[PDB]
Amino acid sequence: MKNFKISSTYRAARKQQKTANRKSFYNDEGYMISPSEWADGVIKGLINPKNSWSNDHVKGYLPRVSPRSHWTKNGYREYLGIGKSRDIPEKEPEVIEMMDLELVV
RNA sequence: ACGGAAACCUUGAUUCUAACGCUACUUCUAAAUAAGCGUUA
Repeated sequence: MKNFKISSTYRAARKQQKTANRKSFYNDEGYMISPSEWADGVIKGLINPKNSWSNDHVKGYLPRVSPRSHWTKNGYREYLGIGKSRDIPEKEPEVIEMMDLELVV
């Protein structure tokens, strides 16, 4: 994930909805566990501490992610993925002949 | 040195002929190999 970054609106929403203050923890099978047993499993090695917790939920359907920018050769700004998005029109499509087909109104 | 001696209750005979442990009965009834994708970036 390099073309996009975390949006500032979502970061502000998460910050002052305090969703990181209400984390949920999981064991290696992805089942909700109390923070005490999560700590005990992480210390024992039975849980990977990295991918085993969630930052609650942010409400309001905000865009989580915004395009990231970089510097072109002349010092102008540009979106990272705008210019290397595509080069060929992928050929396609295929026009299948299906004149014998009863459509439904 | 006896109402005593001698004398097979014996011979020949198939407990045999005929007869289906048989008639009827669905291993049957419902059921998508399918559901969840969070949070961080």
